[PDB]
Amino acid sequence: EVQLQESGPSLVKPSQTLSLTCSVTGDSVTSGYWSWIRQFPGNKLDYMGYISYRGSTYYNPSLKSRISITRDTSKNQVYLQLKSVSSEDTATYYCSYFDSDDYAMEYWGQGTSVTVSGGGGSGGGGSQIVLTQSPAIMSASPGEKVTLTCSASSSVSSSHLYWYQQKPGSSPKLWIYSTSNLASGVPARFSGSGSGTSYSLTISSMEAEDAASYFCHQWSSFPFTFGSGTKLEIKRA
Ligand SMILES: CN[C@@H](C)Cc1ccc2c(c1)OCO2
Repeated sequence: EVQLQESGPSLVKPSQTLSLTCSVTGDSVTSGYWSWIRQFPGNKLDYMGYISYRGSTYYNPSLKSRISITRDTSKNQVYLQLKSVSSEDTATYYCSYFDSDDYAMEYWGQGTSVTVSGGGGSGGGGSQIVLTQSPAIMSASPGEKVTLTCSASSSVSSSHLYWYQQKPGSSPKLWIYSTSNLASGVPARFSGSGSGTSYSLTISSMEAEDAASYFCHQWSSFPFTFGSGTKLEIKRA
């Protein structure tokens, strides 16, 4: 009921100002937030910030000085602006929409990759909860019961702990909301559980289509964060 697409340069030179556009299409909305989230090579996800239905903005302290997210209702678009880019800003950028009143769904765009002309070598200050996913890579044969864990460095509200599945050439899809609730499109063979600083995702019976990457997410404390991630594979060469 809502679709998003990112557009902008695929390569930028240092010091230049990276600019991206998020074209939103679908039903109108009476609330919510539009976030920008980027993914670096290695697939680590970084929450950049958002702009709400009412224009309120929030930036990850780590980008504070260089970022700005603006909206343009008339043409149903939201923007990303990032100054003083460096090789550390190279990553595929995604925009996403979420309605606080509907914890169960999230919309992500295709994600346009952006690079910075090789090289690159500033005033935030903040704290954040670290999410650790071990093991990093895993193989299981079809039929095995699989369990993935997410360890938080500090307690988080279990209702704000989410899981995501992602496959090559595609963006993250909401898999589990509020520790143990499956999202739309998820086979019931999946389940989640946990509390405090300990959570886990479980697959009762491993299917070939479950091979992909899984990331846990925390939005109990600002800035929201994502886990290192677990890449799951199927055995048999
Ligand atoms: C579950 N994914 C998160 C990142 C969606 C989101 C974005 C902004 C919001 C909100 C939730 O809570 C308050 O500000």
